Amino acid sequence: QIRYPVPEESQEGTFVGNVAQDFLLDTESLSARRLQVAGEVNQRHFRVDLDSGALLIKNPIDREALCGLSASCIVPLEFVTEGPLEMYRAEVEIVDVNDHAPRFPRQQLDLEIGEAAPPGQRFPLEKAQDADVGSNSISSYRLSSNEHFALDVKKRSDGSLVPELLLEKPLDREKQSDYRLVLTAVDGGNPPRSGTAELRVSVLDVNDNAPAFQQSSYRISVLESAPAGMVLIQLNASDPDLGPSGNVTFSFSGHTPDRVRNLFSLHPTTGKLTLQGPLDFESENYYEFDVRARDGGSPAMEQHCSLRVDLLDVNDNAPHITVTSELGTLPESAEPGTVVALISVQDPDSGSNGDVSLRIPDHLPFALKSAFRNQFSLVTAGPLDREARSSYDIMVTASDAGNPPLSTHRTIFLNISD
Amino acid sequence: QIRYPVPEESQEGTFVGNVAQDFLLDTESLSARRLQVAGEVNQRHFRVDLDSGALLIKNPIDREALCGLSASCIVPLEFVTEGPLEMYRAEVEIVDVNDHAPRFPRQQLDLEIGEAAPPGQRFPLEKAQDADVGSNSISSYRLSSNEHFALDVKKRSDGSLVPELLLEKPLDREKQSDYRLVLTAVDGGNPPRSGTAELRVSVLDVNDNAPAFQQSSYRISVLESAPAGMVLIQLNASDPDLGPSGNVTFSFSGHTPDRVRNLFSLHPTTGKLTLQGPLDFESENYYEFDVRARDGGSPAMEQHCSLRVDLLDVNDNAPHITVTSELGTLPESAEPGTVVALISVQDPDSGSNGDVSLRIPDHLPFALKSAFRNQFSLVTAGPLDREARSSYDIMVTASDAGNPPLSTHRTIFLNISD
Ligand SMILES: *[C@@H]1O[C@H](CO[C@@H]2O[C@@H](C)[C@@H](O)[C@@H](O)[C@@H]2O)[C@@H](O[C@@H]2O[C@H](CO)[C@@H](O[C@@H]3O[C@H](CO[C@H]4O[C@H](CO)[C@@H](O)[C@H](O)[C@@H]4O)[C@@H](O)[C@H](O[C@H]4O[C@H](CO)[C@@H](O)[C@H](O)[C@@H]4O[C@@H]4O[C@H](CO)[C@@H](O[C@@H]5O[C@H](CO)[C@H](O)[C@H](O)[C@H]5O)[C@H](O)[C@H]4NC(C)=O)[C@@H]3O)[C@H](O)[C@H]2NC(C)=O)[C@H](O)[C@H]1NC(C)=O
Ligand SMILES: *[C@@H]1O[C@H](CO[C@@H]2O[C@@H](C)[C@@H](O)[C@@H](O)[C@@H]2O)[C@@H](O[C@@H]2O[C@H](CO)[C@@H](O[C@@H]3O[C@H](CO[C@H]4O[C@H](CO)[C@@H](O)[C@H](O)[C@@H]4O)[C@@H](O)[C@H](O[C@H]4O[C@H](CO)[C@@H](O)[C@H](O)[C@@H]4O[C@@H]4O[C@H](CO)[C@@H](O)[C@H](O)[C@H]4NC(C)=O)[C@@H]3O)[C@H](O)[C@H]2NC(C)=O)[C@H](O)[C@H]1NC(C)=O
Ligand SMILES: *[C@@H]1O[C@H](CO)[C@@H](O)[C@H](O)[C@H]1NC(C)=O
Ligand SMILES: *[C@@H]1O[C@H](CO)[C@@H](O)[C@H](O)[C@H]1NC(C)=O
Ligand SMILES: *[C@H]1O[C@H](CO)[C@@H](O)[C@H](O)[C@@H]1O
Ligand SMILES: *[C@H]1O[C@H](CO)[C@@H](O)[C@H](O)[C@@H]1O
Ligand SMILES: *[C@H]1O[C@H](CO)[C@@H](O)[C@H](O)[C@@H]1O
Ligand SMILES: *[C@H]1O[C@H](CO)[C@@H](O)[C@H](O)[C@@H]1O
Ligand SMILES: [Ca+2]
Ligand SMILES: [Ca+2]
Ligand SMILES: [Ca+2]
Ligand SMILES: [Ca+2]
Ligand SMILES: [Ca+2]
Ligand SMILES: [Ca+2]
Ligand SMILES: [Ca+2]
Ligand SMILES: [Ca+2]
Ligand SMILES: [Ca+2]
Ligand SMILES: [Ca+2]
Ligand SMILES: [Ca+2]
Ligand SMILES: [Ca+2]
Ligand SMILES: [Ca+2]
Ligand SMILES: [Ca+2]
Ligand SMILES: [Ca+2]
Ligand SMILES: [Ca+2]
Ligand SMILES: [Ca+2]
Ligand SMILES: [Ca+2]
Ligand SMILES: [Cl-]
Ligand SMILES: [Cl-]
Ligand SMILES: [Cl-]
Ligand SMILES: [Cl-]
Ligand SMILES: [Cl-]
Ligand SMILES: [Cl-]
Ligand SMILES: [Cl-]
Repeated sequence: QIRYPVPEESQEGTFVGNVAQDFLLDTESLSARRLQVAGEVNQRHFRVDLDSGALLIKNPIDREALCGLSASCIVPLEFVTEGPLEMYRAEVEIVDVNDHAPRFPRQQLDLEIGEAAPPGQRFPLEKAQDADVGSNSISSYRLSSNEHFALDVKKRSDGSLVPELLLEKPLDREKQSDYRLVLTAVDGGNPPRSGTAELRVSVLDVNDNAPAFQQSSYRISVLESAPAGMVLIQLNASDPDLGPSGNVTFSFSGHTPDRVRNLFSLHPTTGKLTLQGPLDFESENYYEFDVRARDGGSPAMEQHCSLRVDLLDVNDNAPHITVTSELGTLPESAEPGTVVALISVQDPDSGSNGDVSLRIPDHLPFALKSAFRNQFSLVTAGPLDREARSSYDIMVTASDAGNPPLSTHRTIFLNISD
Repeated sequence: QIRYPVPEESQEGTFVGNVAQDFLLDTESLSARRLQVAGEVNQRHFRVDLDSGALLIKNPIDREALCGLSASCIVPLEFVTEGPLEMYRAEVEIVDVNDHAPRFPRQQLDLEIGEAAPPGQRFPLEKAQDADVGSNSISSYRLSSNEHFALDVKKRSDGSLVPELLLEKPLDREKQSDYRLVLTAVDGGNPPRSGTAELRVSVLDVNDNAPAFQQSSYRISVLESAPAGMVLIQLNASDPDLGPSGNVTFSFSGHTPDRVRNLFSLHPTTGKLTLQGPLDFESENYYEFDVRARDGGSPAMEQHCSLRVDLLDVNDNAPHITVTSELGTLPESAEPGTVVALISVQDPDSGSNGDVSLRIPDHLPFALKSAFRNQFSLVTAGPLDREARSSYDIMVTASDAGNPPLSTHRTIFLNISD
């Protein structure tokens, strides 16, 4: 087999080989035998010189259009002479040149990756095309510097490279939602030729954040006289997720007792906590309960918060006077110290607001004695004479130590007999 | 201050204290002084024995109805004597007993936790109620043995416990979707009393699985004569998620070239890959393309798979005989060795299916000569005499080396002249 190598895309008139010498034809015989290539197609690309007997390129040859991705491109040639008419055979090897640069069919590649994609997941990329073969084909892929993505290039069944995008670090759309990358494919030509593609990565949102309250817990003070409809506090919570998944609404915890719901209500949009009814420090001095903020995701994320409402005592009770026992009538002969009445006082308020003092006018022949807390006896403190006064209206005044103090008035009526 | 402790729910006649001796009353004069409890309410629960002067329980006292959740329960008592008329005061401390067991308001508690909940996330639980106070109130919560959940119990300023369920290890609904737990609350009484609640936690599904092919790649061999509509392979992929997120459908990759789409089709539900048109080993010997499986989730998860289809050569071409040149007429005086015809053969099949041998009948005065691959010249091999035979019909037979071989027949017609 006579084999001539010649590079593809060679100019018209390029020397391939001297077939006349290799077929053992005489030079003078060459001008007579009129050696020519047989076959209509091959006459477009090859020609035989009548003077030298050289096989020459007629029209440039494209190896890619002829053999595609085959490793070797060999063109069998047949020749004809006259006198006598004879046929000869030779093979022309078309040697590949690097007339193709790597090129991605689309130069804009867009990937949408979920925010919760696990590191180690591979994402396919469309590979560049290089119609050349051998070392002139694609030799490596490159990915521009970044912090979350790397390249994982796989070799498929024939030995072509298949590039895949590999997630190295977890994503977080709340920190970075978009990545702009450049992907490069380079062949092993001399010099290497390359082509690039722009890779835009989008991070899709997951509902991975619960709402966050402004403070971890709230403690509030309110006077027990506060009217219904007063705003105690406005709860604020934020959620960084997108759309309804970042939309915060407020409510009581599911386990909130009705004793809380009776006095407090929570506006679902504004988070304003209002007072719904009368408070009373004397019955309950504080309330502890939990509230929650929910996002509008499906399903929803929840966050709880602890609320404490402290009541402040108000001096809303005047002292209560109990006259336990009462003489009614007293002999004018009674010795000083005679008990006229037993008196008890109570004030339900706290601290100084509930501390009671008792008094009567000085000018009376009576006095107040106390042996135990909040207990007073009304006794005679001087002599009595019916002819002077037949009866006494003894004005008793109880007062608490609030500011200002509140007073209670009670009159003990006492008849005097002989 | 005279203070007597007495446990709540004590029977009638229980000894509280010797008030007379603490009030410093003469022992011989009790029947005269007639020490008595003052106040209608306190007279329902306490009475003074006239002979001994001891304060006794009349009707049993409920500490819970009196003080609720307060730590200390103190009842001021007032007493009255006659001869002389006097008032005395003492305090009774009502001591809590352990007459309340812990009790959850609901015996069935249900939690729905997302499969992708991060470890360390907390979930509220409805606390049990124990109306007692002090050591008789709830002292600890317990959670049955398990591997993913623990308790995080918070202590408030008054001593109330707030139980929270704490996720310790990551969940996976594809491995276990339901957890059955019992939650227990115990007080610190002697003996300790407790109550339980049934806790059912369910794991909600996330679309965290892409479909999985049975094999990482498939390689198929098919004869180039295979008829249209033949099933080459059935792709199988599973997706363990729930609902549409676990429903798999098949398709070609988005970038699949039309030369592939023209010959192969993929049923979206069954995954059967069928043949759509004629194959030809002589023009194309293999096809490589990617297929994908998508679930019905929103957004959809997909996994790609690489397919390679290799064609097998069939002996579907008999050799082709080309008679390049033919003398047609020959003089009987011509010397042996004269070339009568030029013959080239070709068979497009590969291997033994494409190797051609040539022959002619033995008895003829002709022979076949070959100087180049697949080129034969028909020459005279003996003397020729016109008077004997004026013309020859030379039967040339080409055969390939297939089993069974395929043959081609061509006759060279030759006239002889004088
Ligand atoms: C993707 O997945 C698909 C589906 O997978 C299946 O379905 C899913 C849902 C799962 O359950 C999965 O586990 C399943 O596998 C899968 O396609 C299947 O591929 C299988 C092979 O890989 C194939 O199995 C064959 O089934 C034949 C019967 O099928 C009939 O019934 C089924 C179910 O009802 C129908 O779908 C189907 O259309 C048919 O109607 C079965 O006969 C084959 O076994 C014979 O052949 C074997 C090798 O060819 C051989 O090893 C076996 O031993 C058996 O050989 C026969 O043995 C009997 C008894 O010994 C002989 O009978 C006796 O003969 C003696 C004389 O010899 C005497 O006459 C006695 O009297 C007589 O009883 C008989 O002669 C033997 N035959 C031969 C030819 O030798 C084989 O098991 C499934 O059908 C496929 N399913 C479908 C739905 O198509 C794909 O493979 C997966 N894809 C990939 C890429 O893997
Ligand atoms: C939950 O969030 C809400 C809302 O938050 C606000 O909106 C968010 C979108 C975001 O932007 C966030 O940053 C905002 O703060 C909270 O409610 C807000 O609370 C703050 C603080 O408690 C209040 O600020 C006060 O604003 C008034 C003016 O408010 C008028 O105009 C507002 C619009 O700009 C309206 O929204 C109001 O309705 C009202 O019409 C200021 O006057 C206050 O400053 C003065 O008083 C404080 C002490 O209270 C002093 O420290 C300051 O120095 C100011 O004093 C004045 O100074 C001038 C000049 O020196 C002097 O001439 C005056 O005499 C001084 N006056 C006095 C009285 O000394 C505050 O800045 C917001 O009004 C309130 N907004 C709403 C809508 O309610 C809420 O607190 C939060 N929840 C929790 C638990 O934190
Ligand atoms: C939340 O939902 C309401 C309707 O309920 C809508 O008007 C609002 O725009 C949404 N987003 C925010 C941030 O409030
Ligand atoms: C997928 O959805 C279709 C809708 O009709 C249903 O018929 C089919 O059974 C589903 N897939 C599986 C694997 O069940
Ligand atoms: C692509 O890459 C090749 C090799 O790195 C370069 O030679 C070319 O200029 C292009 O940048
Ligand atoms: C790679 O770089 C080329 C320019 O060399 C661009 O055309 C391409 O879009 C990518 O950025
Ligand atoms: C709750 O726990 C207490 C103390 O462990 C038991 O006595 C009771 O039976 C219940 O199981
Ligand atoms: C805890 O266990 C008790 C039985 O000891 C049940 O009655 C209760 O409902 C919970 O399961
Ligand atoms: Ca070319
Ligand atoms: Ca080339
Ligand atoms: Ca190239
Ligand atoms: Ca995030
Ligand atoms: Ca998010
Ligand atoms: Ca959210
Ligand atoms: Ca009050
Ligand atoms: Ca008060
Ligand atoms: Ca008061
Ligand atoms: Ca009780
Ligand atoms: Ca208890
Ligand atoms: Ca109790
Ligand atoms: Ca899972
Ligand atoms: Ca899942
Ligand atoms: Ca899935
Ligand atoms: Ca064929
Ligand atoms: Ca064939
Ligand atoms: Ca053949
Ligand atoms: Cl590479
Ligand atoms: Cl609510
Ligand atoms: Cl009274
Ligand atoms: Cl009065
Ligand atoms: Cl006495
Ligand atoms: Cl009594
Ligand atoms: Cl505990």
